[PDB]
Amino acid sequence: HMMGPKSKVFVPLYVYPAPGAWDPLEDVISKHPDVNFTVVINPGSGPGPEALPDGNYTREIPKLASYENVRLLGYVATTYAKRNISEVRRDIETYAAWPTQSSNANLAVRGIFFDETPQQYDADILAYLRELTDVVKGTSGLGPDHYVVHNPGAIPDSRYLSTADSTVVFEATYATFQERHGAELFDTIPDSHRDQLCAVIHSVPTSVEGSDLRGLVKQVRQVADEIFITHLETDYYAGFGGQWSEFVDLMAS
Ligand SMILES: CC(=O)N[C@@H]1[C@@H](O)[C@@H](O)[C@@H](CO)O[C@H]1O
Ligand SMILES: [Cl-]
Repeated sequence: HMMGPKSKVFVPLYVYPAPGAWDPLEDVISKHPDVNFTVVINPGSGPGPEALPDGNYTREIPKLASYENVRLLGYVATTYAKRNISEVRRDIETYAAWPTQSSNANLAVRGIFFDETPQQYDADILAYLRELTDVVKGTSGLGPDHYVVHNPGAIPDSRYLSTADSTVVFEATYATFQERHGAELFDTIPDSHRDQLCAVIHSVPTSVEGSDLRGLVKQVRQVADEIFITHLETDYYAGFGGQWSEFVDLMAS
């Protein structure tokens, strides 16, 4: 009659920061100081072409950063490790330089979310990702956490998991989750622990509500330490689902 292991709320926050747009996230952060939030921001598939993001980002990001239970990460694309590593490094360094380039201590992130990491094992690809982790851990401006997340959007070879602090090993519809027998899918992953794993479930039917939603949250908390669940089928990373506060309430329980 408990919810099992506690998980963090993972938020791919690709809502454009117009005035008020991030209010639903700030509200639940405020309501649940005991809950830990991992929040990815993404000005333009990366930090953007300049040293600093636009006026809306520069206003809103520090408001989120001001909460102790928020861990902000900068989105960086890797294009299945095919992207030139110097260009990836440029993006990491740009995020890292944000607080000093802005003279705003709170215009900063605490790590990097690497999108599109590949599933298939390859030694050269492992070396690429490990170097990227070294860059994140070693660069001023990404502290204190220097957090690293990989998003293969599917289960990668287990040898990749130790290179990141968290790996998104599920990112698909609720229907796909169900086709794969839910939490059972996570049991197939060798050399792994829930603490290394993130699950993203979108397109949840609005009928999965109340105790039905509690059940899903509990099932996923058992196997993944970071979780995003939303009932949106469209723009599920660019808006809040109709049961966003209920989802966070369950994560807090
Ligand atoms: C959970 C997550 O982050 N998914 C990414 C998202 O960041 C965005 O890049 C999207 C379209 O660009 O592609 C997905 O791979
Ligand atoms: Cl929708």
